Amino acid sequence: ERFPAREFQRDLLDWFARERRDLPWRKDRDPYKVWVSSVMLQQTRVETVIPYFEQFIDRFPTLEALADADEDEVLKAWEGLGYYSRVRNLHAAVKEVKTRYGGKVPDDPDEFSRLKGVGPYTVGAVLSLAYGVPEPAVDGNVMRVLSRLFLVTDDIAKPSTRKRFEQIVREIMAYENPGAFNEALIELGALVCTPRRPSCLLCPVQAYCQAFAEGVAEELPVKMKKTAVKQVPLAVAVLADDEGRVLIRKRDSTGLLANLWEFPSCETADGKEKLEQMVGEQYGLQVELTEPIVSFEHAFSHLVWQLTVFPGRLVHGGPVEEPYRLAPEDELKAYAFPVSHQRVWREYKEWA
DNA sequence: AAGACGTGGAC
DNA sequence: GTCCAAGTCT
Ligand code: SF4
Ligand SMILES: [Ca+2]
Ligand SMILES: [Ca+2]
Repeated sequence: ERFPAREFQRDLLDWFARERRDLPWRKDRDPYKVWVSSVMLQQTRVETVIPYFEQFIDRFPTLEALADADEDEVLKAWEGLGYYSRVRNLHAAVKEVKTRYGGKVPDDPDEFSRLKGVGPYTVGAVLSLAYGVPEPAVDGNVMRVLSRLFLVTDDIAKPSTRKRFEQIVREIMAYENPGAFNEALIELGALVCTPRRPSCLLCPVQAYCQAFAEGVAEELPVKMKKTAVKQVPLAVAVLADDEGRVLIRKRDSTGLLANLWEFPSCETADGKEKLEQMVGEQYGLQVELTEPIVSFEHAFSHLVWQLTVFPGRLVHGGPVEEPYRLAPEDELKAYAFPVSHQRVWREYKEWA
């Protein structure tokens, strides 16, 4: 009630007009391209995402293009970006738009939000940017800026807190330009109101900041500490044959690293025993392995893989039954692999 | 709800 | 080495 919204809006939107970064998705306001950027940015950094966006749109320039495309090429476009469920959900959602909504991204929040991958941030980011809808796009940058502006001491993970934020944004938003107001809060947490050592003396909205006044900015926002993750020992065989082809396999449609290709992998601490028993269980397949060559960790949010690579060679009497395949070295670059098994191949290739 | 779900920028 | 990124599934 004592907050000068209109003055806060003049200062934020002037700063934004000067200091807004030139990013590939800011060249226009196509609902599709905003949506694609919003999804790619989820838990991924702007610098990390820039080259991906440029390549994705080249392969898939329109909503209709991504929907007519095969799930395999859609995934190879996301290769290395992580959280790969976003792209299977984004691909499924663009199909629903083509059918039910006639290739026009919905502009009703509740219809858009009913598409897969579209949550409260994606709803705000697409509808406000491309359609002028005044829906808050409350991401990690906004929570940190708002918790500092308004001294929100509560865990930003709580639904009550996320409601407080949504309501703050509805009060203070500039309904003249919902998009730029939403995009400017983000840019401010990205370039000024940073997590560690914020640039408060370089901030256009320092006068309106309550955490600046009390000198508690560094203590906010309030997020929980990560509890240790499980460590998962993994044995990986890079098997070749006399023709040079490498044995690979595709992972399940459901689970971790779904529908990605990997080298045969097993639980573990003998390893060389558990891996031969597995490849030998395939029809017409005989394996003799060597001594390991590298052992590296690969981190996930929820767990950490402790990988160990065992080189070797393979003799197959006949056709390698799916899910396995034999692929020349030249042709590994076509399949989509997780970053962990991209490393597995580097450490095997330099080992020669 | 709680946890599953990838990776690396930026210090 | 540590945090968390323009978060979402259900
Ligand atoms: S004054 Fe400091 S803490 Fe407050 S919004 Fe600006 S950068 Fe963030
Ligand atoms: Ca939703
Ligand atoms: Ca599975």
